[PDB]
Amino acid sequence: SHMQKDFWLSEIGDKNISLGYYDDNVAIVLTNKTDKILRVYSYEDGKIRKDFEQKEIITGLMGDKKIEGDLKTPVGFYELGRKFNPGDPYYGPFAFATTYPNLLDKVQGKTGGGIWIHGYPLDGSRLDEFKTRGCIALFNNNLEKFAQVVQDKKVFVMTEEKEKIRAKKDQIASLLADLFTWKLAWTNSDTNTYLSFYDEQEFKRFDKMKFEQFASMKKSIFSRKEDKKIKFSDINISPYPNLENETMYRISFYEDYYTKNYQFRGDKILYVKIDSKGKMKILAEQ
Repeated sequence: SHMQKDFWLSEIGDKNISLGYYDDNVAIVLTNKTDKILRVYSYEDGKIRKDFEQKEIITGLMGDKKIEGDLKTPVGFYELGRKFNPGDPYYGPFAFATTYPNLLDKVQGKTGGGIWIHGYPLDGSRLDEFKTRGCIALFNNNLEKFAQVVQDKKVFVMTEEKEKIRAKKDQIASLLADLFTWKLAWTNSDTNTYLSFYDEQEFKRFDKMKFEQFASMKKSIFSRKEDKKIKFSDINISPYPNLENETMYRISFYEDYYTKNYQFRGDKILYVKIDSKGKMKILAEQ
């Protein structure tokens, strides 16, 4: 059933999956770089609630971030770390670090870091789009409320450039069916089906291997024809804003496997697009 889109459509039902479909409760920090609005939404079993909002925020520069020093705020889907104290009053009372660069950023060769949500200089110095070095600044008098809303939660960061990016039920359902079809192909050492879920042109890796060599490597590995038992859990699927006019999603999950002497849980992440035929194509894989 898990390989059928309509099974997932039934599971999703009337849930609000516009900011993603999550196995458990999460918060989503949604920033739009054109609107200069940051909102925090809680997701509870498909019910969305707006818990925080500030308008007239300061972000970094427009455009897709590429390198250390370009001053741009990254567009995409990230995670937020716990409140911390920079120890420099320039950042306001405290800060929260986003995970820029993520795996997709890295395999695309992007550089930089230090993309945080923080406040304003305690001495009153003004901020502008050039001074945050890509960080997102909220007024200090709103940061206590922001901190309370994100405290002790699993918190994601969704940053749009201009267009409003929302997940669609049909896309989440089709991707979940593709995910479990890809899982079955790996389980059965079915090289051809497995490889059909990778973008022959755009899939990128740390080791810079091209698709032809990746295909032959996987066929070699799969030739062991090992009997495998694998379970996915804690699946989170999220829409992925981008400036390439692609329908992209992030899929994260735990990979579980029992061994006669150990049960292993490992974190998996796929960054994917939906191709013109409606099929998942993996662009980066942990």
